[PDB]
Amino acid sequence: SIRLPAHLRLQPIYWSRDDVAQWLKWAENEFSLSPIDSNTFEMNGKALLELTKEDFRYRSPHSGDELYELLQHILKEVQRKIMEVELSVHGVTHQEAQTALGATGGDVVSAIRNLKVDQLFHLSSRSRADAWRILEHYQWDLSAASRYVLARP
Ligand SMILES: [K+]
Ligand SMILES: [K+]
Ligand SMILES: [K+]
Repeated sequence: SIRLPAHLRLQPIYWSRDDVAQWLKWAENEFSLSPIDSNTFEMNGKALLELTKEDFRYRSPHSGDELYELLQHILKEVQRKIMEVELSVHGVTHQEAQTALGATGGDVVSAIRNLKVDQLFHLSSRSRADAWRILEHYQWDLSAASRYVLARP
């Protein structure tokens, strides 16, 4: 897992102007890239994600290729995590999965557990800690947890 800064934990599409610049500085220092000028790539995430490798190489001819590849690795990891959330919580939309990941700082395990607890919380009509405790006892089997709750409506 790419050790992105918590400041840049958000998905690239959600990056702001200041965020993209933070990613450039984090990238040039973490991977010893050639110094990249903030004046270049002065844009938000949506624009950065619309730059081809040629475009990248236009802004920075000595680091554009590496920066483009790093953006691809980040994007592939995001899509993998979203898929992981979807495999464990059937019915979650692509948007609900990325929202749940945003709410746990990109931690897939935590996002899955939050989504499962949110489903059970409505049945339990009790505390979040109560829903969380029940689910964890049943090893996050929502159907087993639900049956336990349903016997004690
Ligand atoms: K791009
Ligand atoms: K219990
Ligand atoms: K009860």
